[PDB]
Amino acid sequence: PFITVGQENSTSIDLYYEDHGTGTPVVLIHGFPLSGHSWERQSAALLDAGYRVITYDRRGFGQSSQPTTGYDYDTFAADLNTVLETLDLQDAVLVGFSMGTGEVARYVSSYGTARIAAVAFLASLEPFLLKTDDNPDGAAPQEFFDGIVAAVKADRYAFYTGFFNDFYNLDENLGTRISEEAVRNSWNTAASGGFFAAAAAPTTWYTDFRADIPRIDVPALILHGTGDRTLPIENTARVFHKALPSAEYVEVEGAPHGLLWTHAEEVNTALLAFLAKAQEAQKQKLLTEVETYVLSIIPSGPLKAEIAQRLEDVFAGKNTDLEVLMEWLKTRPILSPLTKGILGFVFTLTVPSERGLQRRRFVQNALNGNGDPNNMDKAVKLYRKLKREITFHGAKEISLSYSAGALASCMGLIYNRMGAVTTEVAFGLVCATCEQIADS
Amino acid sequence: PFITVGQENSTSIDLYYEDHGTGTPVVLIHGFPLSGHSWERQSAALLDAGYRVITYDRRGFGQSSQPTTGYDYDTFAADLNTVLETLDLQDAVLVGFSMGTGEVARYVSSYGTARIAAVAFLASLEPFLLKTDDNPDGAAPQEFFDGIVAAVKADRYAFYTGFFNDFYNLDENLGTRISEEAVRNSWNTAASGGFFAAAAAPTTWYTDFRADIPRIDVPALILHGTGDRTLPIENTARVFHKALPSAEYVEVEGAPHGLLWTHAEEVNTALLAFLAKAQEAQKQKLLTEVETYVLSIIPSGPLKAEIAQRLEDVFAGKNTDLEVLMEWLKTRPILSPLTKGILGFVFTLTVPSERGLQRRRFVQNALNGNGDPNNMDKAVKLYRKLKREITFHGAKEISLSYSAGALASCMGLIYNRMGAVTTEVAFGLVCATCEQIADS
Amino acid sequence: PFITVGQENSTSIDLYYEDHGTGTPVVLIHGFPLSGHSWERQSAALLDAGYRVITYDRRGFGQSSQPTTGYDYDTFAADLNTVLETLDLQDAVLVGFSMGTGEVARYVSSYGTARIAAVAFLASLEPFLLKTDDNPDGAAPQEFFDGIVAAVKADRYAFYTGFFNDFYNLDENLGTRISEEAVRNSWNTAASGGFFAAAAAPTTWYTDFRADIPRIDVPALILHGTGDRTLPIENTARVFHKALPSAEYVEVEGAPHGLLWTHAEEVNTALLAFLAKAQEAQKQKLLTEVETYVLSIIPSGPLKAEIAQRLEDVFAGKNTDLEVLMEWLKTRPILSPLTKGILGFVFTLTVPSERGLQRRRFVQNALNGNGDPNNMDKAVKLYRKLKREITFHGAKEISLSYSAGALASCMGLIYNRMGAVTTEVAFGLVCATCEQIADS
Amino acid sequence: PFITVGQENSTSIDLYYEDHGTGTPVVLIHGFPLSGHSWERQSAALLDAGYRVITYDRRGFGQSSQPTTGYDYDTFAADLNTVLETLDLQDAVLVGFSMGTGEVARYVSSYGTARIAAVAFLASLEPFLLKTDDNPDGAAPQEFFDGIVAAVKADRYAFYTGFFNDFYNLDENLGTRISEEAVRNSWNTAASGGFFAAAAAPTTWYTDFRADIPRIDVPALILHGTGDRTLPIENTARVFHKALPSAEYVEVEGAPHGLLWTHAEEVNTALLAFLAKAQEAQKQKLLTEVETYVLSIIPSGPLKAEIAQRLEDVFAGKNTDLEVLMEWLKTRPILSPLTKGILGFVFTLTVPSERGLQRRRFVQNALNGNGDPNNMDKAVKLYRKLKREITFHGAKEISLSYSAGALASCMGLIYNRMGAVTTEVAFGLVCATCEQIADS
Repeated sequence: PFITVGQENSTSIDLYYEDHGTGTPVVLIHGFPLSGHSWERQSAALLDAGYRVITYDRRGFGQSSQPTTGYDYDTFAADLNTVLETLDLQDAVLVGFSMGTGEVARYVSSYGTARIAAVAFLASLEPFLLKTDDNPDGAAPQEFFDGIVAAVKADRYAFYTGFFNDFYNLDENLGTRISEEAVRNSWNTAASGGFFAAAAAPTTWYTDFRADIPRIDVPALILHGTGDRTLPIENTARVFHKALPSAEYVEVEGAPHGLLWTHAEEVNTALLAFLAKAQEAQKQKLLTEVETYVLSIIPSGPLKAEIAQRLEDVFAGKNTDLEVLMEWLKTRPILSPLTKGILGFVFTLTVPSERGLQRRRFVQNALNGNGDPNNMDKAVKLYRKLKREITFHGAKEISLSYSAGALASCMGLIYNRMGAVTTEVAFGLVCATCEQIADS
Repeated sequence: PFITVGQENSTSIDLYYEDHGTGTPVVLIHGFPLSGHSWERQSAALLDAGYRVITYDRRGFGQSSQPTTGYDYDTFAADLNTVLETLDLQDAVLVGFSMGTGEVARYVSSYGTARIAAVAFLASLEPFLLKTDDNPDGAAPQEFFDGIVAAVKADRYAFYTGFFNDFYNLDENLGTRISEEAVRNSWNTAASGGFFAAAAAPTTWYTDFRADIPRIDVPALILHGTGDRTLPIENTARVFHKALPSAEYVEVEGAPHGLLWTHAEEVNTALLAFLAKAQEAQKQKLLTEVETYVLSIIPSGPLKAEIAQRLEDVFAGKNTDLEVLMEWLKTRPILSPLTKGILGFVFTLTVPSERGLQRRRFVQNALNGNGDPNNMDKAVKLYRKLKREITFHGAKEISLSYSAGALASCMGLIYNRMGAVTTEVAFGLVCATCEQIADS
Repeated sequence: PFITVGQENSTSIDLYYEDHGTGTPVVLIHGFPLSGHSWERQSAALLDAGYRVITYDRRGFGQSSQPTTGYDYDTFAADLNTVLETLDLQDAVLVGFSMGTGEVARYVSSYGTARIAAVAFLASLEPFLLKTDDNPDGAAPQEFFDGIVAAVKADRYAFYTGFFNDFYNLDENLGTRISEEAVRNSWNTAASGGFFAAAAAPTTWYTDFRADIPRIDVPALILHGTGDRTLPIENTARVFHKALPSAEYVEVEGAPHGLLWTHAEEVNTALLAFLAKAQEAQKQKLLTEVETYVLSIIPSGPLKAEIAQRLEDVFAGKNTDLEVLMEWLKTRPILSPLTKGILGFVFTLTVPSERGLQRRRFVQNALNGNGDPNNMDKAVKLYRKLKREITFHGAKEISLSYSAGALASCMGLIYNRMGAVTTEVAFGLVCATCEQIADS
Repeated sequence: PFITVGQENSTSIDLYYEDHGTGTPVVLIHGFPLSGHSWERQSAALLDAGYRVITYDRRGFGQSSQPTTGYDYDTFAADLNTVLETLDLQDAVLVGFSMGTGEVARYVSSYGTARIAAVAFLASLEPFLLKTDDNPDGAAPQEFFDGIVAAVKADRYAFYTGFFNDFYNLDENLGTRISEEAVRNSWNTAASGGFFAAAAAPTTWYTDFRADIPRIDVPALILHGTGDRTLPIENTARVFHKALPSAEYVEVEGAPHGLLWTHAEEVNTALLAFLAKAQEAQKQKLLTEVETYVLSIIPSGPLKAEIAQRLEDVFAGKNTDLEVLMEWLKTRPILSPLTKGILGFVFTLTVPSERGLQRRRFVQNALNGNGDPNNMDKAVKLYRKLKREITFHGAKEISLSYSAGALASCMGLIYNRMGAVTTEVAFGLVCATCEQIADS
């Protein structure tokens, strides 16, 4: 897949991207001289964990175009911006590794956090690697960077191997943390990046990111390997945390620069922990909106009290015996059969485990649109549109344009697995139904 | 409800009819001076037994028009003909009581048995009640009938009560077999028939039905009350059986003329027994056609042998554990998931008892039309048409005009109870599907 | 008269109904095993009282069709729905007696109260007939109900007799409140209902309506006979009133189940009271609504206060000299010409007596849409639609879709009697106009 | 080149494919973890042999997109379907290697063989990979398969190395059959497939295809290496051939899994043999079909026998002097002018060499549709449709919808080279004509 970010000469600039999974969007920004593919260990864990995963290759790397222009953090941040806006990502998590942490700071700083839920910095450049009279801490003098440039220009090919020696602590980590062949692929990935980008990248490393830091307004994670040869933990990791006290700080004991590949297990653990805090927070707000809509159709009373606890407890994660819950609903005197079907649907959808329970006749009968062909016809039409929706509100908005009979029939269609939509879109459907019924 | 059979003066002649239930059509032809309503005991048992029940009131009686014309068995038979043809009854059972047995003989005799599966004669007129030199047996001389006519013309109202005394053996049966109030209603029903019809009916009683008898080509039942004052068993019941040896003969020990109301339990028993022989015979032919279609999609082999026994055993009525059957199908190596869904559907439909088993996920998934909205759209369209069908072939014919995806989706729709059709129509749907698949 | 509600085999299902009188529509829903004719004592008082009276026979009873299907409250509710929609009843009063009270709760609960002004429950089933471990209230265990079914099978005819005495407390009430002849007619009516219907009705009695009750937003009346054997007052009457405290309650001291025929005087009094009170209750609220809209276009001041004081007085019924009122408006410095036209219109419409006065020149000139043909064209179009609406809000909603010029012209059209609409539809028209003008 | 098969989040899924050569279409479906490029030894022989060659990369491999969805044989079958339908392949040969043999069985089983002439299975998965109590045949228990998955997670890179040796029997085959460089390329190809794809592929290996096998109606080839570690020949190879006895079987003595690159000579021989044999097999059957249609219009006689003897001889390949044949036809007393035109056309079409002869005047005159513009108009319309059909029956079916005049004119159009269609489509045209004429 490609996203066009600009034009050079007669040929556009295209950034290779792959997007995976469903759920809260997590964008991974790779390090030098690798590509989106370097995050495979991170990607597999995020997919299992239930998160949308977006990866892209920075201009000059992996499968993106190889212009001879735009090697700067402003351009790189603008490249990121185009990706975000192209995909209309909201409530996204931005995770940068090495060079990628420069993108995360600069984007947040310049563009703001409206689409952004949280950020994570792994093996960070921050704050400022250039060692200057104004700031003593920065790791190396300018002469040192000038050094690398010269080395890459002399030989990209030997140079990648040299970076690998530094990058992975191969004397320490070979044959242990990772196989050599896996390492060999990384050289192949680097050899595959543009010749111009290879020599121009090292000049972006000593960008001063100190100004950007005060901007971050969203929860952050800082993660560094204490055995980091490439980016000394003290110069950046020690310093950055002091600049952003609030963000949780994790140190990976004796991890080299290449923690994710060498130390993917430690990285995933640390990252998923930090992400879980931001994920569960908006997960609850998803549950809460659903609950008000669901409660709106129930008559006020003690039963409405019992139901609310069930909505809240399963929502909070207490795995309940759906079989027990369903029998209770089924036998409740107060509820209308329609109401019981809606609740029946909600519970099976939200309960942690269905425990292989067969669908319930009381629900199938309640959500069948009176077996009316016109209701069913419209329900099938709605379903088609819902398959294209990805948010709760978009789903709820389109659903409200349908009659209650058609909405109930659509719910039965999903309930019975004759069709499938994402969870949040299903919530929007049942909420539009509740809204229509309550309004009656 | 009315069916127009003719014209008198400026006003048409309309026969009041009510049709009930679903299944093999059973037409009940009442006796004098009552209406279709007199068969309530017969009707309730036939409805529970699962038979379509058609009743109508003979011209001049109950709620039909009261012309001053057409009191003959040719007209009455032609009236019956119009009803049969109006409703397009096929494989019908004709049951006549008293006067109604004249309709059954004359219709069969003149029109043939193409729409007719079996006949039943209760408290029959047959063969010939007129006592003549040519036939000694006939119960009374002409002078006797002439008698009744004269009596009805003098007083319809007293006369009905007199008929009731004879009709029910009230000295024997009052306060025992039936309450007086129920008897009182019968007088009300009679008082409600036309004045002209009341006096003209008795003249049709000594119609010679001997010629008609040789025509009957369908299984018959003859049932008579040995305490029949109104139609002496020997003159008609004894004689008729000799004329039609083949038909089963049942004698209701000490039952009066009004066996059905007085003796509804004995009547129902006897009638349902005779009907069961004719019902089960075409019931099997319904199962057999379904089986060939179902078998046509299974690969030839030992499995196809195991499946056939299941089709045949459940079809023959051996209540099988559907849960056991379904698990077996589910775990069968040979069957395609589609094939297993079709069989899954067939078995749940034909098994005597489902034993409150939840619908199966393997079947729901197999019959979901790939969750495709166009398949579902067409399936809903087919369903609408199928709701209007009442036969296996009509259903199968319309179904074959739909694609396999739409047919499978329609089956899932019925399977999941999102819609409902009659059993034979559902068989036509699954058979059209098998036919389409086999042809592929 | 008949209204078709469905199809049974080859026949339709038709409900016999009667339309009488003019005025606010009152629909009477009879009890078992009687028909719309059983309300004759109530119907006569209502006609005298000036209320349109709609009666119908439930399927299986009196002169309606006698299918062998549809005997459930959902079916009963839907049958009622068809009647309401067929006749386009708005601001209707629904009165149910015994079984009929199940229809009232069901119709209100499922379909809402848009066509409904008030409900009345006489000798009510609710909330629950059944006696279960969950509920103290229920009158009897299931087995007795099953037995009543059983009694019908043995004797519909004979059964009616025992049922009538309990229904009327004949030992207490014969020869005083109720004549033998009156009772005889009731038996005849019952004997005339469908045989299938009589045995299927008793199964609908223990339907659970408790969930249903919370639904109603329209003033209700609960009326029960303290001597009612058929539906024990305390078991149902005490229970229902507790479930719906707001609705007015009347206990008829020592009245049996069959109270209205025996106790027609008490019934009429209670019913006519409830109707007159609920009517004036909605008239006053309706009047208040009109005043805010009318006042919204007037400038704050003494004149506005006068309109406020004057409106309120005529609204409260103080017959004012319209001639004096009109001259005052006409000569008001504060009043806009359009306001005088609007106020002029309002006053002539609401004043008790116009005293044969004349349409004001200013109103004629103020409400002429500037004599513009397009305004007049749209006003005629609006008028057509308004003739179809009996509700203040329906009228106001459709009116707001028209321009002010067209609305003013429409008002002139009504003012000048070139067209006619109900009063509350005329109020909606003048209110839409005020709303449009105020918004400008 | 790419073919889009679906959508994943914001991106489409594109399958990289290659189209080469001309002639009968042969589609090659690669094995894990390689790409369409792995068939290079086979592709070259086929091009020399004169067969169009279609290769594509399964999603997640070589140059196709790398979604995180769709890795199941139903998905694989549907991906293949899109390719076939996109290119409008007819009379195609499907050749699968390892994983690719799952596609061949799945496509044939679900979609049928309408576009398919023959199938070939090399180093096949089928019937069942899994070892279960039900089946002796399965190679391994589930846990080992789960473990292989586990290996991929630990090292995709390092994993490929061990896998390659088993795949190629490198201890046996290195430096002889297979070069180190060739092996290195294979590792590079695998390292290039999607990270998600590598771990998800092994789960599709134990798919059960036994039910699937019964489906095929098209000649098959089964080819296995007796030294194949990856897919034990006896466990799968012995089992599959027993399941499909009719299909030709070849065992490659001591060939590993990776046989074609090592054993390209044996592979080419076997494949080119199967292709040439299956082609002549369908040519002969096709030839026989043409003869019955052609003979159907001739009068019984010596001339008919000559057409029968002559047709058969040219059909069998005896190159006859068309000039001599044409003069004979031309001068035949028995032959109709139309028959000479039809036979004339058939002979020039089927004779091995036309020897630069000329279109017959009689054929030109016999096949001119009487020079009628409407015939010619329809013939041009038919021609357009025929250009789209590569199948004798598809051509014959569409042709039969045209009148004889139009059909004869169309034949003249082709005869005269004013238009061109395939040979088997031309046969369908002349056969539809014969059918129409014979029916007259």
